[PDB]
Amino acid sequence: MQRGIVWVVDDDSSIRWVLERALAGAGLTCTTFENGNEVLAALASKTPDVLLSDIRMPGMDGLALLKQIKQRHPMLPVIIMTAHSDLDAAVSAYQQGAFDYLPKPFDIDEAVALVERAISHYQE
Ligand code: BEF
Repeated sequence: MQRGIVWVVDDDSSIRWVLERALAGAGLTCTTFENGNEVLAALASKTPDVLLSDIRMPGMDGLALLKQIKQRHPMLPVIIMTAHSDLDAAVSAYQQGAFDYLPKPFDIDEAVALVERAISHYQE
């Protein structure tokens, strides 16, 4: 039993406002960060029920973030907004406890329609 904690990383100010407001309606604490590293820092003192991160900056495009997540977070449900290169890092993400790899489409319909089933498929 948790109080729904969803963490996202993409743009922030724009994606956040939409997600922080929409996700909160369902009954979960939604928060955003720079792209993924910040989360790796904040995550050090708190693990969210579900997490979302971009994939265009880290040495390994984006999946690199997963490589970091799985270093401090044994099994953290991390979802990505895109899968352009280094797909092998994505496969390794599922191995540690990553949800899936979704296309750039995020806003709310796509982002939420996925985050929900994510927790739904985990809460039994
Ligand atoms: F790298 Be993100 F998907 F724009």
